[PDB]
Amino acid sequence: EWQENKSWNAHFTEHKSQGVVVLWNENKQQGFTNNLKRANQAFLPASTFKIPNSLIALDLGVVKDEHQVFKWDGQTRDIATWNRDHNLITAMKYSVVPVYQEFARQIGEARMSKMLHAFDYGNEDISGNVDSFWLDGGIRISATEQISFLRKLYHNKLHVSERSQRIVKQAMLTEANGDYIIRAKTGYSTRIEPKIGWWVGWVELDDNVWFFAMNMDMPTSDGLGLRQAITKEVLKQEKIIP
Ligand SMILES: COc1cccc(-c2cccc(C(=O)O)c2)c1
Repeated sequence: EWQENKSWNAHFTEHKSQGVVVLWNENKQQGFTNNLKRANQAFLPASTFKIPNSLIALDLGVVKDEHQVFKWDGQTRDIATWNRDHNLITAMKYSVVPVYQEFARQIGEARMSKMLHAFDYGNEDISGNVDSFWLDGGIRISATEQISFLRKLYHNKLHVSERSQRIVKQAMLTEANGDYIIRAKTGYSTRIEPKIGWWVGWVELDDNVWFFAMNMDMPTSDGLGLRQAITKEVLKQEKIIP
């Protein structure tokens, strides 16, 4: 079942922005959101696509393991952390597009398309350039569709090896303390309107897991921090985290 909680709209209209948060209680199998319509509106996945992209690269052998080094191609880009060597862990952490563009080129159109259908990922449409379709191509995914994909990953139910899924979930590690663990991936879509930010993942507790998927309008990069801050405010309000 689902439940709409418009009280959460304050967290967006307090920072003069608009967006949706979708929560899923795995134990109770119940969903919650501030906006049922936007929860089912499909956007470019942008860097959240590095989750499925990593899974495919690992399962096809394009990426041997999370230690394999992908050397900087020597082209200076405006993101300083991109102008250096990376492995899967750091490429995820710093959302290093050029590393994942190379993954996609080595994956190829046919295998990429085959895998996204097996994953039931979004509209499963890779139309556009194989090395940028998740930034300015035809692929689209909604917040509720992100949840369904993430739940499969959590339970090792995606049609790739258990090893591939374990490695990606390691690479998704974002925060951990004595109270909770967050595995998640940010996204920032700018090439097609509306410009949005993503944060998708889940919160591990001692005895339950809460999946989440949020997106919000992002007219400029100044508000990127609100992706995590708004999500955590919702989690705090629902007393999912202290
Ligand atoms: C043109 O590329 C841009 C433009 C503006 C920002 C980024 C960027 C890079 C790394 C992390 C993140 C992030 O979501 O925190 C954002 C990339």
